[PDB]
Amino acid sequence: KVFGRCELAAAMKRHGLDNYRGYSLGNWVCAAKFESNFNTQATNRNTDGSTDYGILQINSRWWCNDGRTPGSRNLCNIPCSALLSSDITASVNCAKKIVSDGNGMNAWVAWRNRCKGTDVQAWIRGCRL
Ligand SMILES: [Cl-]
Ligand SMILES: [Cl-]
Ligand SMILES: [Cl-]
Ligand SMILES: [Cl-]
Ligand SMILES: [Cl-]
Ligand SMILES: [Cl-]
Ligand code: NA
Ligand code: NA
Ligand SMILES: [Ru+3]
Repeated sequence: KVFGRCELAAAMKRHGLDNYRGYSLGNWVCAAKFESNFNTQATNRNTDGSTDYGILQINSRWWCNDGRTPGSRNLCNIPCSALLSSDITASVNCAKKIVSDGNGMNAWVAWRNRCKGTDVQAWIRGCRL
């Protein structure tokens, strides 16, 4: 599923990301924009052999099991395929664990490079929610 901007904002709010760990809704929408272009089916292989999955590009090195990332962990206790669903529940629940690990949203390189420090409220401007 490719979400619209306001559609994803509303879904993320419903799923409890608004101000989760102190990160306003626009931070999460901005991260999803640049990680996946709002496409739940996005996948990208990393040089080390791990793969990033879903709207928030969650990495099989640590967070999910894909059966092909030797020596990795599965800290969200989910198959990586669950992160590709049209329903964002699995991605949101795993993202909540990631953002709570100590480094906040800096875990998402696209967030650090393209959202951090910017007017992220623009990502939710005009949305009904
Ligand atoms: Cl509720
Ligand atoms: Cl990630
Ligand atoms: Cl594996
Ligand atoms: Cl933080
Ligand atoms: Cl950086
Ligand atoms: Cl800027
Ligand atoms: Na893994
Ligand atoms: Na990134
Ligand atoms: Ru939902």
